Amino acid sequence: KPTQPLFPLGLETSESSNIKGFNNSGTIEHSPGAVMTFPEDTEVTGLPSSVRYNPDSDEFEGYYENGGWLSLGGGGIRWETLPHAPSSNLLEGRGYLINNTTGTSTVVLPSPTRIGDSVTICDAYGKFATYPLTVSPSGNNLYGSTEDMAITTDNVSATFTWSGPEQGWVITSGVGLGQGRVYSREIFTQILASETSAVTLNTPPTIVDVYADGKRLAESKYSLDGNVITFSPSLPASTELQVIEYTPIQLGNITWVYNGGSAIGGETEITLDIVVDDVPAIDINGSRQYKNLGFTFDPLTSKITLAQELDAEDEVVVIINGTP
Amino acid sequence: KPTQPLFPLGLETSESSNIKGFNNSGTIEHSPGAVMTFPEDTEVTGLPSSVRYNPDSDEFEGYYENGGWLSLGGGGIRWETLPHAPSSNLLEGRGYLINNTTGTSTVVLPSPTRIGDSVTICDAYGKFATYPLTVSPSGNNLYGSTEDMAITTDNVSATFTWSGPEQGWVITSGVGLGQGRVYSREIFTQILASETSAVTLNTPPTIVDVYADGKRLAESKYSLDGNVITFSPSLPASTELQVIEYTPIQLGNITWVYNGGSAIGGETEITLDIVVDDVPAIDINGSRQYKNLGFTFDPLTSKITLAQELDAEDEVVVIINGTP
Amino acid sequence: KPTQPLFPLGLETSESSNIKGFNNSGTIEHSPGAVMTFPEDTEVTGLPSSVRYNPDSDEFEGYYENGGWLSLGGGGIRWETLPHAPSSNLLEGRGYLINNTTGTSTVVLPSPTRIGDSVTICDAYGKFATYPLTVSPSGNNLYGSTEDMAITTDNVSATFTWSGPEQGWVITSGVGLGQGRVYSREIFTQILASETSAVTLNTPPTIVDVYADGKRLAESKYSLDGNVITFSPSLPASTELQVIEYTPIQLGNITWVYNGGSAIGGETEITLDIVVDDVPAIDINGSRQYKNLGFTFDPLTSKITLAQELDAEDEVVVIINGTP
Repeated sequence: KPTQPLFPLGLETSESSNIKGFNNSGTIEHSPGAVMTFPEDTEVTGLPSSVRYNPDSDEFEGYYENGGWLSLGGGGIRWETLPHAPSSNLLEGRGYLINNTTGTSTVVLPSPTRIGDSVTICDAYGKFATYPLTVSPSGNNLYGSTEDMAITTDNVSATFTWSGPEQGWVITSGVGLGQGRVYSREIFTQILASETSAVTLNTPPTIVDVYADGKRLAESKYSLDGNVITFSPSLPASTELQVIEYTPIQLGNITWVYNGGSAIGGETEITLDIVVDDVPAIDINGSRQYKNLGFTFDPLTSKITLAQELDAEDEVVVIINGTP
Repeated sequence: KPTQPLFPLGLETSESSNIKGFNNSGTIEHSPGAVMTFPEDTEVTGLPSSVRYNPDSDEFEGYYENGGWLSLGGGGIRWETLPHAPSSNLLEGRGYLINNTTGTSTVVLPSPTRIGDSVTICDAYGKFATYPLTVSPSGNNLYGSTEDMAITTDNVSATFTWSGPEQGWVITSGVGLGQGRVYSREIFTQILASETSAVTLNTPPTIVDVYADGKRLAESKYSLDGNVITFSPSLPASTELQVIEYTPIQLGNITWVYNGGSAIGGETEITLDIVVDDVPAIDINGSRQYKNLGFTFDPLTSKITLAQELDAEDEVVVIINGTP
Repeated sequence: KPTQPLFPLGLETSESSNIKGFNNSGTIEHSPGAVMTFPEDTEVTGLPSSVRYNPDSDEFEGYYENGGWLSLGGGGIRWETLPHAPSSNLLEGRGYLINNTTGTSTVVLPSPTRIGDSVTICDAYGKFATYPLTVSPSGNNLYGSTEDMAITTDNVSATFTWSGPEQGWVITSGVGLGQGRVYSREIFTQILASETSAVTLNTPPTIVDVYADGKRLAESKYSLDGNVITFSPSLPASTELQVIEYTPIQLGNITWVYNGGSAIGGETEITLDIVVDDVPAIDINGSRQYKNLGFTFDPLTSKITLAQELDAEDEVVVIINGTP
C-alpha cells in the first residue's frame, strides 16, 4: 500500500531543496527572511486558483474560472508622468499625467485584447483649453467612429474602456469632461500679413476652433457669423492662424440675426437656415415677443409665423432653444 | 533535542510529495513548467497574510488585518457585455456595457454584504436619452430612498457604491451624469386615435417625461403648460403615449405667463403658484423691468410688488432665477 | 555528481516541516484545510515575481519589474465610514463616506510617497451645499497651490491623485463636481443684533460665500452688489454671520447696473470695472440693443461705444458673456 517514504514528524532542511511539486494539507508559514515567488508563464491554458507572474506584461495574474488569466483582485491604475512628445503610445492599465504647458500633443490608444481594457489620461497642469490633447483610437473606432478626438477642457481626467469593436473605446470614468471635438477639416490656413480684426472663409462652416501659433483661442475671443470670423481683440501680423471645422461629442448632461438687422417689412414668414429645436422668443427693435402669443414657430419647416406685417427698417433678433 | 530528520544539503524529489505544511526560512523559486495554486476556502476566520481563491465568488482574496478577507490589492472592475433583457441582476465588482439601442431596460443591484460593494454600468451605445436605463436598489434604498431611478442621459457611465443601509447605494464615479429621474406616477396612458398637437391631464403635474411607443421624447419636442402638454411636432394616430411625473435627483453641479398674456390692469401684486428662488426680471409688452428698480419681489410670499398700476390688455412675462 | 538525497516517488510528511526554501518544478496543489501565507517584509530590495504581505501597510504587494513593490493587480478603493470630526487624517488607498449632516468638516490628505497615491471622499448624505467639506493638502500643493479647498456641491464624490510636488494633488475621478472654493479671507464676522436685510463690507469683494451659524447659505438667498450684501429673506437677530472671499477652481466643462439705473445723458462711453469677456446686449429702459448693431464694445478697454447720446433719467442694463 504505502506509495512513498513517510516522515511522521516532518523533516528539517538546511539548504534549498529541488521539489517536483506537492499536494499540501497543512499551513505554509514563513520566517523572517523568507522570500517567496510566483512562477513565470505566458499561456492561455490554466485552472482556477492557479496564480502567476507575467514577465511579458509585468502583471501578477490569477486564473479566474470564467475568463482564465486576469490581474489579481480585478485591476487598478498604474500612474506615470508622460514626457511631452508630439506623439506617445499608451499601454493598457497605465494612467498618464500629461503636461501640455508647452503645446498640443497626441496620445495613441493601444490595440485592445480584452473587453474592459482601460487607459487613463489627466491634464495635470490644467492646459487642455489652450493646448488640446488629441486621443487616437488608431484604426479601431472611438464612440462608434475611427476619427481621432481632442479634449479642449483643462483639468479634465478620463478613462477610456474597450466596449468591443462596434462602439470601440468609450469613456467610463472622468472629471471636467465638456464637448469632445472631432476635427473634420483645416478649412483655413494663413501666416497673417497685417493686424487682423476678421477673416472670410471659402465656405460657411457649422462650428469652428481657432488656433494662433498652435494655441487654441477661447470662444470668447472670436465670433463666426455666416462665413466671417471676427477677432476681439485682433491678432498681430506674423501669426500662424488655423481655423478647424469639428463635430461635437456630448459627454456632460444662440441668437439669430435677420437681414443684418434690416426689416424688409410687411412679411409674416422668417426661415432659419439651421432646423432649430425651439424658438421661445424674438426681440423686435428692443421689444421681446413670446412664442404662442406674439408668434407661432414651426420646427420642421424652420418658419416663424409673425402675427403682424413688418415695418421697413426694424431690427429683429431670434432666441434659439435658450436656457429652457 | 533534535525533533525530526535533518537534511543539511536539502533533498531533491522527482514526483509530487504530500506535505502537511512547513515553516519556510528560504527562497521559494520556480522552474519553467512550475504551476502554483492557492487553497480553496469560504470562511470568515483567518490570519493576516493568509491568501485564498474563493470558489463561490471566483475572486482571489487575501486576509487583511482590519476586515479579514478582501480582494488582493483592493479591487478593480470586471467588464462584460450585457444581453439586452427587460431585466437583469448585476453582481458586485462587475461592470456592464449596456445596449439600449432596442429599447428601455432595467438592472437590479445585488444584495449588499460589505461597505464599498460596487457595480458599474455604461451606456456604451449612447442610447439612454431615448431608451432610459432604470436602476433598482431592490428593497434597499438608493440616495436614502427605495425608489427605482432612471438615467436618461446617453453615454453616461456610473459606479454605484454601498454606503450602508441608511443612504444605501450612492454613485461614487461616473461620466455624463445629469438629472436622475424618480418616476412617481404614470399620470397619463393612451393609444392615440388621431394626430395629436396637445393632450389635457387629469391634474396639473410638477414635471413630466413623455414616451411614444416606449421611446422617451426629448424636452425640445413637447411643452407642459398648466395641465396641457403641447407637441411640436405632433404625434401620429396609433401611437402608444405615456406621460410620467418624476422627481429629479441632482448630480452635476424658466418663464412665467400671467393670465395668458392678458393684463387685468391697475394691480401691483402678482402671485406665483410655485415658491420661486429668485425673479431677476419681468418683461412687460416687450420691455424688460429689473428687480429693485422697476419692481420688488418677496420670495416666501411669492408676490411681485409692481411699482405702477397695470394697463388693460398688456403682456407680462416673468424670468425665474435664470442664468444668475 | 549527486549533490543531495533523491526521493524518486516524492515523500509524504505528517507534521509541519521546516524547509530553507526550494526551486519547485511541479504543481503546488492544496487539500481541504490547506491554509497558505505570504512572508512579512518592509524593504525596497526585491526581484520580479517576489510577492509579500506588508504588515506596516496591511497591503498584499508584489514586486513589479519597473517600480518594485506595488499592490497586487494595480490597486482599488478601500471604503470605510468616517466619524464626523472637525478634522480627520485620511490614508492612501482608502475611500471615506463623509457625514456632514451635523455641520462642516475638514479632511487632511496624507504625505504622498508615490506618483498615483490616491484618496477618495464622498458626500454620502448629500450635505456639502450646506455643510462644505474642506480638503487640506497639508504643506504640499493642490492644483499647483498649498491652499486648502472646499467642496460645496452635495452628493459629490472625488478621487485625489498625487501628480508629484509641482502641481500636487489633482482630482482624477469624481461625480457632481462644480466650482471648488479657495477661501482667501473671512472679510466679515458678526453676531447680528437685529433682523438683517443687508450688511455693508469694509471693501468691495470679488465673489463671496455666506455662512449663518456655520451653515453655508445658497447664492439664491443673498446678493452682493458693490460692497453691500442683501438678504432675501432676512436673517434673525443672534445669528452667527460670516462672509468669505474665495477664488473658484473650475472642474466641470451676469448683469451690470450703470449709475443705479440713472442715465447721465448725452454720453457714448460706458466703462465696466471688471475686464469683461463679452457684452452681447444692453437693455435700455426695457429695450434690448445688440452688439455690432446698436453698439460696439472693446474688451481690453472695457468701454461700451454707444451709437447715440443718452437721455436724462434712462435705465441701462448690460449682459456680460451670457449663455453664448
